[PDB]
Amino acid sequence: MKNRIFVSSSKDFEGYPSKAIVPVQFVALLTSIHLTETKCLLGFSNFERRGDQSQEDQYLIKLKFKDRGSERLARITISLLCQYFDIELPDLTVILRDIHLERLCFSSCKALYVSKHGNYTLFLEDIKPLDLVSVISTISECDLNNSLVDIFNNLIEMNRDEKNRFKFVKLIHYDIELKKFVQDQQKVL
Amino acid sequence: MKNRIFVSSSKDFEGYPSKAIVPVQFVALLTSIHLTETKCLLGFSNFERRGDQSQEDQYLIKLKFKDRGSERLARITISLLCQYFDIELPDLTVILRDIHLERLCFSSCKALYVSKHGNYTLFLEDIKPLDLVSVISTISECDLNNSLVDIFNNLIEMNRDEKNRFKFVKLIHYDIELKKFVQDQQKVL
Repeated sequence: MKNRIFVSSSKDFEGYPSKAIVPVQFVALLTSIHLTETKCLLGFSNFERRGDQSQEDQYLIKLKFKDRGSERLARITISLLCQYFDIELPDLTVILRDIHLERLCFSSCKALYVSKHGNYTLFLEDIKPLDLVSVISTISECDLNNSLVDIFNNLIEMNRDEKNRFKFVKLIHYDIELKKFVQDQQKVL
Repeated sequence: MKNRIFVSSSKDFEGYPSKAIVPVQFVALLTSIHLTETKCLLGFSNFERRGDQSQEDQYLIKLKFKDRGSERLARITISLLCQYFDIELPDLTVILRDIHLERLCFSSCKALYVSKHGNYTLFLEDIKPLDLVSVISTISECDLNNSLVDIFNNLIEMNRDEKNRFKFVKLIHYDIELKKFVQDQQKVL
């Protein structure tokens, strides 16, 4: 249950137990939301540049529900999670993809890694949204801080690369401090 | 299910069906949070000044859960709901009372009124937190807007009244625009 392990990369998992319950915690950008009748998937990524050719949703957190009761709470959580970050939700399924193309949505997640027969799934225990300004400040253990530096380094990797769809200059936010922080210590080193 | 009724006052309910399901919606300040093993109660109020002698939690919304599964979502919702408003939550029960004494937490709620044998309970369908600055702007149908005017009028009622514990000058927020908006059109009329 509760003596938690930091995860710097979803690749760590392929080296994990194979039959256990490991309380985990990672830092990533919320990149996708899917609420269906059956389930609700939250996709996160730090954009490690695997090869690529795919980084978008490298952590997929499962919000399992069974009834009218629990789906309410699922929707309320999604609603509150989008509101925090400024994401337009419907009124009263949700398909949201490549959220990072419009909005840098840094999140700090506590989840439960459960494995059975080599296979594993992550169950959400907590998501702590981080404000971009609070993130930028935080770059001016340091596991969280190192992951954020990593993630922003990877976001400069993707932006100057004229092939990938993500552009800083194409974000919605959009704080004048962003252009500064990007041009600053990061995309000069 | 879904053709919703605005509620200006929790007193409206005593005049409701007695055996029905009425989709409702009200605007109030979040004033209390209680997450237990069994349940989770969200207390809201507009502070109508009944007599008084009690306004604190005149709307009590029920977040019913049954299992390990649904309690997670309950906690995540509470966590996300407190984060939005800037409320210090533990790490990983929650008792929070008279939240309005520290923080004006305007919320717009959609709930389900269900009655059986004269008795009724409210089930949360959605909570939309409102930013104080967005609330203050909104006072510079208008059901929502009228409720907010009402609620602020009642907050001036409570503050200048040197008996009640709520004081504007004792809030945490705390934006310099608040002192202005209070001293302005409201506490001059």
